[PDB]
Amino acid sequence: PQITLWKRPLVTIKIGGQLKEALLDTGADDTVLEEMNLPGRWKPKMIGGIGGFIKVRQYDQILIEICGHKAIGTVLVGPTPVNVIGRNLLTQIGCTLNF
Amino acid sequence: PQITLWKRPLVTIKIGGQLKEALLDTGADDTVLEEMNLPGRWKPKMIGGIGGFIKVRQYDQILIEICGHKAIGTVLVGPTPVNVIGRNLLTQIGCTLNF
Ligand SMILES: CCOP(=O)(COc1ccc(C[C@H](NC(=O)O[C@H]2CO[C@H]3OCC[C@H]32)[C@H](O)CN(CC(C)C)S(=O)(=O)c2ccc(OC)cc2)cc1)OCC
Repeated sequence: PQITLWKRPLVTIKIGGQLKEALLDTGADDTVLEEMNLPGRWKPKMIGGIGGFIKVRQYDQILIEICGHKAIGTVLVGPTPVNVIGRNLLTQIGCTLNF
Repeated sequence: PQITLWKRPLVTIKIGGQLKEALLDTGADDTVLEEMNLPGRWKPKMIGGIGGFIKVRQYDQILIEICGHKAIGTVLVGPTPVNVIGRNLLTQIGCTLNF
């Protein structure tokens, strides 16, 4: 689809078999989701945002479907203010900016 | 133009008679720029993201040019680690997400 930006670009995603709402975030390098149960291994990671750094759990090669488009990639799970889909997955679904 | 997201979507902006580099950021409600001593009045504000909140100065009705596209709106100025063009200005330049 083509999404304008008068509202937040929130979409429905499916991860771990569960549906959630997430923000398409071209300013995020990585995909960061609020605390949740996900199956499999994980590694402690640190990531930095506008306000400082937080500790997250890094899940690799995770299946995730964004607005009907499949991705398989790294998902960080931790105390983010909102679920953000970052460029690591936006590229997978063929997302570009246009003006 | 069309901007792919393999790398950060960095563009040149002109604000306050100065050229700077900033990210086209669909996850940013507002526009947040590095410390700059703009003229005129301002109002204190706090904005939060990953890692918490930072203190910024809110300037209204500021002229900004983004890849030759003119806009006018609110800019938040403070110790942000990155300059972001948020949705308040991205809508004015006709920017969409597409996949
Ligand atoms: C202290 C750490 O230092 P750092 O690594 C941080 O460098 C950043 C910070 C913020 C952003 C924009 C946001 N991206 C971000 O956090 O990305 C994370 C996730 O992937 C990583 O890549 C970039 C930093 C990781 C996101 O796009 C916008 N945010 C809101 C979103 C989290 C819901 S925001 O910036 O917190 C914000 C903007 C406008 C607002 O108006 C009210 C409110 C809040 C990009 C790069 O840089 C050193 C020079």
